[PDB]
Amino acid sequence: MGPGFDFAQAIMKKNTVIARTEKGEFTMLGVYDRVAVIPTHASVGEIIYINDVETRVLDACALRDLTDTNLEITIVKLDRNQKFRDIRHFLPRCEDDYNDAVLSVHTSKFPNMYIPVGQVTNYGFLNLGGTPTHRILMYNFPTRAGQCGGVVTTTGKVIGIHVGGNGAQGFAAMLLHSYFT
Repeated sequence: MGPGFDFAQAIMKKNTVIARTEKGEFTMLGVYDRVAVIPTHASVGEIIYINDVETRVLDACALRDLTDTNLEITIVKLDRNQKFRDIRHFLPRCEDDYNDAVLSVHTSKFPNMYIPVGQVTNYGFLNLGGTPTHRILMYNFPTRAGQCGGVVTTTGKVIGIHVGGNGAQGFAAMLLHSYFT
């Protein structure tokens, strides 16, 4: 509809796959080379399905901050014959608040879905499904099951991936440039 949706669509069309684990179907953001991210609660194993194709996982790292607190991001290196467009230059360097964000989802359940979630707060600490979690972003949108792994963007930045909600608010894990140096 406008330049928020334009940037969101450009990321979705080139930098997303559908990932399936034993815990469900997720939007999966490709960041560079064969490296992608998914919420830690997906429980990535040795094998993952990528666009319904059996794929070996070459490496998987569940990120935690230096206080040993969950960040809810798993970095996955996929045994794929093709690289992602390098989008590391769209990642923020620091924790921040944002205006005018879009949440974009692509799954068998929600194809080509784009949600204008609006203002995004640096929320920080969240007890997510019982698990103390840091670097959470919050938006005042009633996000539903099937949105996990959804990409959060502003015009020109890729700022996080959707990891849950409480029926009134949605929560994303921050993406930072330093995760992918």
